Order: sequence, then structure tokens, then C-alpha cells
Amino acid sequence: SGFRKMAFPSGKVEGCMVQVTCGTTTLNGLWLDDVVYCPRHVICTSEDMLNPNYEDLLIRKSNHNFLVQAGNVQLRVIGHSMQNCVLKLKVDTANPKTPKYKFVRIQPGQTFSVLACYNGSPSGVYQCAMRPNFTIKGSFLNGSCGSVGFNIDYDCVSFCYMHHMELPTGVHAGTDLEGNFYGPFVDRQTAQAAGTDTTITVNVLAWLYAAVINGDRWFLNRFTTTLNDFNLVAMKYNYEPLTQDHVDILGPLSAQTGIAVLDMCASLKELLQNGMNGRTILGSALLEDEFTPFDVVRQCSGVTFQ
Amino acid sequence: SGFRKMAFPSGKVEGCMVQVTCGTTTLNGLWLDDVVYCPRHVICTSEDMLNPNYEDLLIRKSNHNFLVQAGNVQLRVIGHSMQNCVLKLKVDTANPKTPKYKFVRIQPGQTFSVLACYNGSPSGVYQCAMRPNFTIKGSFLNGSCGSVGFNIDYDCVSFCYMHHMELPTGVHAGTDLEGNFYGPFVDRQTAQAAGTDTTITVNVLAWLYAAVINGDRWFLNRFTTTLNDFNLVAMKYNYEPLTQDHVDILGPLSAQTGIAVLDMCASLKELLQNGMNGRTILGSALLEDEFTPFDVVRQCSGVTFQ
Ligand SMILES: CC(C)(C)OC(=O)Nc1cccn([C@H](CC2CC2)C(=O)N[C@@H](C[C@@H]2CCNC2=O)[C@H](O)C(=O)NCc2ccccc2)c1=O
Ligand SMILES: CC(C)(C)OC(=O)Nc1cccn([C@H](CC2CC2)C(=O)N[C@@H](C[C@@H]2CCNC2=O)[C@H](O)C(=O)NCc2ccccc2)c1=O
Ligand SMILES: [Cl-]
Repeated sequence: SGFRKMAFPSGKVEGCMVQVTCGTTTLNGLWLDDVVYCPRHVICTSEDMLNPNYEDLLIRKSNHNFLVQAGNVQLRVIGHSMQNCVLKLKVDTANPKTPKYKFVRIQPGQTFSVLACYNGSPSGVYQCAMRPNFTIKGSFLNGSCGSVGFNIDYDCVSFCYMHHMELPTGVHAGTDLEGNFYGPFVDRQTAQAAGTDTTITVNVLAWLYAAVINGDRWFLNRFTTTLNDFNLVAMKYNYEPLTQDHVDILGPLSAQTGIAVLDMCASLKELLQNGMNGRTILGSALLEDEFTPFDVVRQCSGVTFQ
Repeated sequence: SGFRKMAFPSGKVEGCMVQVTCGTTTLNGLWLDDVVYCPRHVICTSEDMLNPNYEDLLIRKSNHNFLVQAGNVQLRVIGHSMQNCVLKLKVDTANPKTPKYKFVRIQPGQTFSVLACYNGSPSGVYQCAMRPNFTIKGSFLNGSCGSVGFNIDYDCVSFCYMHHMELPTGVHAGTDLEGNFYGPFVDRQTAQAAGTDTTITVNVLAWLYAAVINGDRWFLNRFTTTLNDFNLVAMKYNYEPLTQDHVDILGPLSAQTGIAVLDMCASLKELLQNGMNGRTILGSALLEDEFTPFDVVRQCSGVTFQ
């Protein structure tokens, strides 16, 4: 037993990280088969980032202006193209460590592991949620651009995130691996509103089921509620409305614990109205929303990869 | 910016995990050079674990009774020995993925990454502290025994922990890689007291410095205190006494922030007496003690490995 914010084992991704340098700027790239993916802002100076014309900036660059290093190994660039906000550098060597992989665009409220990298070198791994407002609350310093987010399914790495920027509010924005930003963000150093964030209700409920499974039961009450009554409460506390799709995804946790989803909603309701009264749930003094229902099942059933 | 509970990249350790089976029991082993390390309780039945005579149980086992599998690869066992609570299985093949490594016995309050494994297969990575009472609050299910804790320094993996058991209170106990338990625990299914745990004061102070560096400053007050006055407060709230060695380790964080360690102690004092008044620090509603001073420096300076 016990419950931890667990990241995927990072080894398959570690083998794909490289350093990419263009003029003055170095950041991380992702080397899969004979393509290296990195943020297109690798071609910008600090001045350019204020208001970049990426098409005009990229026209000045040739293959030989992209320095790509895998460890101490220099890769030869034989092609470059821009796809949305990412650069694809064709190289003359397929990465021998290329894992089975897919590119996925994740939904808001879904979770993934970030491998924070500097100069092509892995420094740390952590688990986070795509916020409803399409930001992430990460840990990123200079040089971390090009760091990637991912999920693993047995032997398949599903890349979902590439780090592009820190907003002036200190939260993080980036793209899928086709270079499409999550949310309204652009790769420009300008004020950008992220808009109202909300709590991921289905995740909080999943984590309450995890708590019950681990013997943290104090918040279970004598009450039930309705989807509509609960959503009146969710609206007031800036929680995502719960839908029947959410109820359906929680079904297996309901089944094991014998706690009807709407009964757990009444427990959540009472926590939102009353607070935690100085107590904790799975060692947290707030309601945790960075576990999906799928996360809780995996952890509570100890599912592995390779 | 931002601050996350980050684990080490796990790839170097993933390459060392194997499955070990003896009679009915399978768990994880650690394959370094031509030795596989695993918990000696691999030789026990459920009945044996009640009151094992490990010397008498091991005498019944021969090399060929230890089934060791690295992926789909069967390793040949040419030697076995018991060292304290671990078994060392000599195998006829050196692990080609053996990273540079050391065996270390860590101090209470030090942190490390756990790679949770089942049947020799990595499932997840998370960061935790060795509690002052020599337990860890992990996430471990059946089959996770032999999972290891570690730190990385550039290219060197320092193994510090091997998972042996869950106490009836739901916390976790294990050994260094020489098989010596952390704390008073034995590898027997019997009631075992862990004794009073305490909060790791130097870690909480390190995390308050991390908060200030990230712009979370609300808890900074107009007060200072003395080491003795602060330790009167630490005693009352079951915090570890702060020593001048702790003050010295915090020096670099003091220097950058301009906040004298004893001023930060007065902030901590006020938080312990007054509580958080429904506010958060780096997205936590309680005082976090699973970051060392060394952790905060690494993260706040973005230090990498290979
Ligand atoms: C003085 C303190 C507060 C300690 O640091 C900064 O102001 N740092 C930065 C200010 C402005 C830009 N950056 C870098 C680019 C370096 C100036 C040349 C930057 O934005 N780097 C990161 C991503 C950011 C940094 C903090 N958190 C993040 O996620 C990224 O790796 C990158 O390469 N961005 C492209 C880029 C290139 C030039 C100018 C801006 C951005 C900084 O690190
Ligand atoms: C019914 C529920 C509550 C869901 O599960 C259990 O009671 N589980 C277990 C009860 C008793 C023992 N174990 C295993 C051993 C299996 C029975 C054969 C066990 O202790 N396994 C783990 C470590 C534990 C399990 C939970 N958290 C941990 O850290 C370990 O991998 C191992 O191999 N231990 C050696 C061992 C061998 C035989 C009997 C006890 C222990 C269990 O998993
Ligand atoms: Cl909390």
C-alpha cells in the first residue's frame, strides 16, 4: 500500500535526448529514427523572441547552421523543415535507442511525466497534469526548452508535450510533437493570458477512491447527491463539471470500494463547503487533482513496462 | 522557475533490474557486474516469514534453485551467499548495462529516488526521504520487494535502499545494499514499532528558501530568533533540533536570498505556532520536508547527469 505522485520510468526517453545549437541558442531535441524535433525558437536571438518572423528567420539558416550532439556524438543534418512551432532536422543516422513510440495530443486534465533536460542531458523526472487552461505547473530553467512530456504503455512511449516557454505568471506552455500549442499560446515573448484555471473534478474523485483503498476513510459521510446538485457546488468552487463519461470512467473504483460515485461526490461536496478542518488525505492538506482514474488503477494494481 | 518533487532519471537503474524466483516466491533483483542482489526473504514461503531461520532455509537451496531472468534472458547462477538481509547470486555474465555505481548508507533526512518494480519490470519512479525513524512512506504492492532507492552524481549511481517490507502501519522498511536494515527492523512478519517520527527541520528550511527563490514570500516576517529559542519550538512540534551543521549547509541559500538562516527560523516558528491560515507555499498546504538543501540547489540551478 501507500500512494505517491509517480512518474514513468524515463530510460526510453533519456536515450532520445540530444542538444541542438543554432547560432547563440542551445536547447534540447528529441531524436527518433532519423529526425530530431526541437522548438523552432532555437533559431531566435533574445531580440528576435520579442516579435519573431519565423519564416524569415529560418530562410537565413542552412542545414550546417544546426549543431546536433547526442552525448559527445555530432549528428549530420541533411534536411530541415518547420511544422507549426517545431523544427524537424533530418539527420543521416537513425537513433539506435529509438523506442516504440507515438505522437499524441492529450486532453486537458490528462497526466504525463516530464523529463527536465539541460544541454541534451536529463536532470529530473516528475508527473504533472495538463491544466484545464492548457498550462502546466512545471520546474523549468534556462536551457530546458525542448524537454518532453510522455506516457508509457508497456513498450510504447506516447510523446504528448514539448516545452516552449514560461509565461510571465511563472506557469509553462508548450506544444504536441506536431508543434501545435496546447491552449492559446504563441512562441513570442509577450504578455499572454492563460485564462481561468479550474480543478480537475474526475481526478480529485479518483484520488479520493485511492485514499479509501489505502485506509484514509475519515471524509466518507452519511450523504449522497445528484449530478446537478454536485455541479452547482463544482461551479461555485471552480471545479470542472462532472459528466456521465466521468462517472463511467470511475466505475471500476466504485465497484472495488462499494462507494457509489454520487456518494463520493457528496463527500467531495462536504470537503469543498467545510474544508479539511486541519486534517490530511494521503499526506495532502488540499484536494489533489494530478491523478487520473487510469493513474489510480495502475498504481493500485502495480502495472509495469518492459 | 517552478518547484517540483523531482526524481532522478531512472534509465541507469532500469538496465540493472531482474526477476528472481526461488520456489514459490518472485521479486526483484539488482544486477551489477556478475552479481545479483535481492532480499534474502526470496527463499521463504508465507509460513516461513512468520519466524524464519534464514541460515537453515538457505542450506536447503542450491545455485540451480535461484531462477534469475533479465528481460527474457535466463542468467546462470554459479554462486550464492547471504550478507546480512541480502542474497548475492554470482552469475556467469557481467551486466553489459552496469552503470558506474557505489553502495552508500544514507543518513536519516536524506532523500533518494525509488524505482518501483514488479517481476523485474520498472513501473514508476518517485522521490522520498528516509524518515528520522528510518522508515519510508512509499508506494509498494506485492512483488515490489527488491525495488531500489538511489541518487545520481553525473554518471555515478549511488544505491542506498532495497525494499524489504511493509510494517502493519503501512510504512516501508528496507536495507542498504550490504543488507543492513535502516532502523530497528527485521525481515520477519511480526509487529515492529518504528517509534516517534519527526519533521526534518533543515529540509523544511531549504524548501522555504526554494519558495522565496520562486517568489512565494508571504510567510517572511519582521522577526528573528536564536538557535536555542527555535529548538524550544522545534521540540514542541516534533521537529528535529537544528544544529550549526544545518545552518552551515543552508549558507548558500541564505547568501542568494539575503535571508539570515535565523530569520528564516523565525518565519518557520511563526508558521508552526500560527499555521498556514488557509494559504499555500509552492502549492502545498503543509510544511514540506522531502527536499534537502542539496536538492534545492540542484533544482534551482538545473544540474544534469549524462
Ligand atoms: C535573471 C533570472 C530571473 C534568474 O533569469 C532570467 O530572466 N532568465 C531568462 C530570461 C529570458 C530568457 N531566458 C531564456 C533564454 C536565454 C536568454 C537567452 C529562456 O527563456 N529559456 C528557456 C525557457 C524558460 C526560461 C525560464 N523558464 C523557462 O521555461 C528555453 O530553454 C529557451 O531556449 N527559450 C528560447 C529563447 C531564446 C532567446 C530569448 C528568449 C527565449 C532566461 O532564462
Ligand atoms: C489482500 C490484500 C490486502 C490486497 O493484500 C495482502 O494482504 N497482501 C499481502 C499479504 C501478505 C504478503 N504479501 C506479499 C507476499 C505474498 C503473499 C505471498 C508481500 O509481503 N510482498 C512484498 C512486499 C509488501 C506487500 C505489500 N507492500 C509491501 O511492501 C514483497 O514483494 C515480498 O516478496 N515479500 C516477501 C514475503 C514472502 C512471503 C510472505 C510474506 C512476505 C502480500 O502482498
Ligand atoms: Cl498539501
